[PDB]
Amino acid sequence: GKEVENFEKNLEECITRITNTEKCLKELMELKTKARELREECRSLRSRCDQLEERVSAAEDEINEIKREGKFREKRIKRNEQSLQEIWD
Amino acid sequence: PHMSELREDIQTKGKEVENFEKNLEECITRITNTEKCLKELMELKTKARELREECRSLRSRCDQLEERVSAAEDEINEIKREGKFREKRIKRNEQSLQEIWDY
Amino acid sequence: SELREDIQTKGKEVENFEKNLEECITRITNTEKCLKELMELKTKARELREECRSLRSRCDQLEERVSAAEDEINEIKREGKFREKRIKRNEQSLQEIWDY
Ligand SMILES: [Cl-]
Ligand SMILES: [Cl-]
Repeated sequence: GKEVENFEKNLEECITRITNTEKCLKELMELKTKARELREECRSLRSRCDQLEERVSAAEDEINEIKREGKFREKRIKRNEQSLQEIWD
Repeated sequence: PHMSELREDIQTKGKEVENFEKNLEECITRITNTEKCLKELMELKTKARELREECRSLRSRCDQLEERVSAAEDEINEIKREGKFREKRIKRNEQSLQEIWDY
Repeated sequence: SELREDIQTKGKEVENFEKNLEECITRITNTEKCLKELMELKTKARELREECRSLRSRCDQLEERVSAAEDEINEIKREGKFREKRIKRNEQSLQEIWDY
């Protein structure tokens, strides 16, 4: 047969092209799970940054308080140095 | 009559061959459209690999920041302790001076 | 007739191919449903790209802030060393006054 041979060839190409397509979808189905994992990886990093930001803000506030206290203690140390300047050589 | 018997088999098998061809064309079209999308979705395999590495990098950056913040917190706590101790000493010196003036 | 027999046999052959073609069309329909489902991943990957872009800028900012905090702590420690020297001198002066 001349035309039957032409159809068998086209059908074989069809089956082959469909089979190759089905293999790719099975491969791409894994990306659904990998995307779920990455979504959770980002969720975790966002909470780690949330915590770091709180800690850094608290540290900044502590540094500002320490600086202010030290300035006012130095005022008192200088006063004490001047008082002793009047008394002991 | 034997012409009509013949015309019928020619038309029957012709209609079957035409329906086949139209259906094969639909098949090829549907397959071609499907192949275009998979080529497009194959890029996501590489993009997911890049994102995995991007997260791996950010986790190590957070690991380092957490160590640095913990060290800074420890230093602040020690500084606060030292300042509390020095405050006790400044107050004692203030009282000693007042005792000299009141003498 | 030999010819009428081959005309019917090649006709039978095409009906068998039509059945196979129908199996194919069903297999392509199932495949098309999956691609529509996987098209959502294109958007999800775009969202994740942006999520990482945001986290990188948050880390950039934290690193600057932590470096600035570290510098401030080092300066405070250095100033405390000098204040300690002064308190100790004042304590020694007072001990000398009260021992006199
Ligand atoms: Cl201090
Ligand atoms: Cl003092």
